[PDB]
Amino acid sequence: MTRFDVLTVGNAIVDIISRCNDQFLIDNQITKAAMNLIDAERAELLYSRMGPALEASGGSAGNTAAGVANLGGKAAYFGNVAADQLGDIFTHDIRAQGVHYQTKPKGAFPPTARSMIFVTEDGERSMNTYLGACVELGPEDVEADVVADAKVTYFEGYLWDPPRAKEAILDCARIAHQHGREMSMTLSDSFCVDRYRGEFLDLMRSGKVDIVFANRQEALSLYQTDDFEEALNRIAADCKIAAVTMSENGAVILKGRERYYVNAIRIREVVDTTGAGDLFASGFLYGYTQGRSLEDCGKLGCLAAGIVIQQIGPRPMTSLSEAAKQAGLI
Amino acid sequence: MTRFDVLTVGNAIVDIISRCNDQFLIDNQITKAAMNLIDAERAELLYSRMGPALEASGGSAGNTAAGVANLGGKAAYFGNVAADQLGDIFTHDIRAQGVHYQTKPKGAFPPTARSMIFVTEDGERSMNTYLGACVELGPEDVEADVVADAKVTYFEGYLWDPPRAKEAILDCARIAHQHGREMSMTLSDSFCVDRYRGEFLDLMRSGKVDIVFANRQEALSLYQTDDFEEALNRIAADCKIAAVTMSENGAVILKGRERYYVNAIRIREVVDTTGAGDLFASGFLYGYTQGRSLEDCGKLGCLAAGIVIQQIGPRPMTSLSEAAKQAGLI
Ligand SMILES: Nc1ncnc2c1ncn2[C@@H]1O[C@H](COP(=O)(O)OP(=O)(O)O)[C@@H](O)[C@H]1O
Ligand SMILES: Nc1ncnc2c1ncn2[C@@H]1O[C@H](COP(=O)(O)OP(=O)(O)O)[C@@H](O)[C@H]1O
Ligand SMILES: Nc1ncnc2c1ncn2[C@@H]1O[C@H](CO)[C@@H](O)[C@H]1O
Ligand SMILES: Nc1ncnc2c1ncn2[C@@H]1O[C@H](CO)[C@@H](O)[C@H]1O
Ligand SMILES: [K+]
Ligand SMILES: [K+]
Repeated sequence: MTRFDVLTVGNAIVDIISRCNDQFLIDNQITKAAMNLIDAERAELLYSRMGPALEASGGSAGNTAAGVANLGGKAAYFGNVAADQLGDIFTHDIRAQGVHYQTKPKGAFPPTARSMIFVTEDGERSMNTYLGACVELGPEDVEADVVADAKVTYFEGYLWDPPRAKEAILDCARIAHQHGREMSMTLSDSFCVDRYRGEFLDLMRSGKVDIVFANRQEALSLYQTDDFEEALNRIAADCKIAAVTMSENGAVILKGRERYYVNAIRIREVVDTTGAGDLFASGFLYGYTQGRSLEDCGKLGCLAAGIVIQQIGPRPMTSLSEAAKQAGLI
Repeated sequence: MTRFDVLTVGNAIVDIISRCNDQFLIDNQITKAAMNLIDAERAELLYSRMGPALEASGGSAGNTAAGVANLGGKAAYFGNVAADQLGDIFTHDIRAQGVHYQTKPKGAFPPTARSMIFVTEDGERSMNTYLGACVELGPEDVEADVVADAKVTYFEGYLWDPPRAKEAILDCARIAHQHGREMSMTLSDSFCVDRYRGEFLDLMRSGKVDIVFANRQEALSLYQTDDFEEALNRIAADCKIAAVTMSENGAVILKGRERYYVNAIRIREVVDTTGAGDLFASGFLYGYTQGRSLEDCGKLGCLAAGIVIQQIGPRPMTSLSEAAKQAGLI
């Protein structure tokens, strides 16, 4: 038996969420639909201009772990918070979902990471992230026994921003592969790919990463192309399995020369797209670690992702296992 | 001119919100639909049993102030938080709504109040409140110029729980009445009325309170009766104006022998009833301080309350002024 189906590793963040008008993004020089890194001074400034907000536990990988647990899989998470009230919220929410989470805070300062997420009327989300205690995640936070005992270890491209997180990921890759497990990553954000293009390709080509998740813009950015077909051909050459999401157009799963296209589910409306890709990865990785076909992994991903975009907050509040059962994915 | 339409005073609280099944309330001996006071130990215990949650600024009077500001009125608030992350969230949200909020935290311990609110499938809410820093609210927190310059000062019956808050309220009553203003209270919760029945009646009969808000159960509890008609007759005798809410059956406004019945909005589904009474008071007090008829005040209260019960969280995230305009309440 294995203790875990999916271990995820990422920046532990609490989301601060508010709807805004289109002009707010322009006035504040926020890049729409992207992850904008900010310092402490900028965080205070944007917060002072932000309307009344809702808080919810976030973090890309955190959301993915939570989603796997929600669907019925056994998940674990590595990510560093501070010993503060935001850190206590993060710790509560992930553990309450039944994700193994044991990363120890190193003190109260830097404080727990937070992201101010502005949701426009079209449902797009523009994130503004102060990394705080995330800068302290390092090799010391690798629970080797967990990596040793997880079918898949999945991490964020976003980990390349903080200084030492990459060292932890290399340790995970080694331990995972020594125990015959598989490694996975998400490209995270198109600008993040702009920052770490060469390093990400190296992870894939050296075999440190087996399964890669990308959205359309991330895939395009990885190869600096406007040709989506080229991006699909190249990503298939660079990793063993690629899952490329296409928003309302669903997803395509690639393995060697195999291609499996999956449709998006029907939705009421796009309330808030925050978490879409994260939950696609939840459903995909849940199906994968249950031995399901790649097409069925894509279907489970589309189901979970389509549910999360119909609610405020990045982690489904409803039962994904019940939704999977009703959709006959079971 | 007056600087303020409505000043409100209450327990400054951050809500921690989760849905639960019916059995959860029974297993944890939580009184359904009520405000359950808890100590720090019980707070830790219930949190450990609570599922993944969302946080939103709460506090009955805080919500009411926010509601007034959202409708287009000029609002102020007194309530005490701690110098901690929860306190910073509370301070941000109320000020971001355009409510004057200047009460100074006194330190980091006790920490900012929080309420674990469990929402059942019927939309009912069951609150479990650790008062924290709310116990420090006292006469030192009365900004006398604000009370002098507010058309109505409104406070919670809930303030009778912490030790010194009532002294601040009596100071407010004096100042308000010396400046020709009006005083208002909500009975807050049926058990709260059970605890402070004699004192609440004294506030009304001595003329410290001019305008009283009650729901059906609070009114019944006030006179320890099962006869709703008796309760209406008695509450009308005991205060100048009474606004009595009846959930799906709307409300009734009483003044002397005058009675004004107002219909509730037809609701597709009750998502979360948290905030209903608070936002009824927003709309009523907004209308009242705009010189509207008592019926129209009731209509505005019903419109705001109906909006807040159709969303998760106790402060409407949509424009109440726009809704009022569409409804021809303007
Ligand atoms: N408008 C939409 N309608 C239906 N499903 C959607 C929509 N947008 C996203 N999804 C679902 O979320 C998945 C990931 O969305 P995408 O926007 O590509 O991800 P990311 O969050 O990584 O940008 C899609 O494969 C799809 O299943
Ligand atoms: N099921 C419902 N349908 C429509 N309106 C409702 C419903 N429940 C509450 N309301 C609105 O909220 C107001 C106050 O609700 P009530 O349940 O009496 O308040 P409280 O929050 O004080 O218990 C009502 O007067 C009505 O306008
Ligand atoms: N730099 C970051 N690293 C990891 N996750 C992030 C970052 N910035 C924002 N997020 C998270 O991305 C999620 C949506 O994919 C949000 O829940 C938010 O917390
Ligand atoms: N003891 C209390 N005093 C004042 N407000 C409270 C109390 N307990 C819970 N609340 C608030 O009541 C609101 C709903 O009326 C919630 O937003 C919650 O914060
Ligand atoms: K969402
Ligand atoms: K609500």
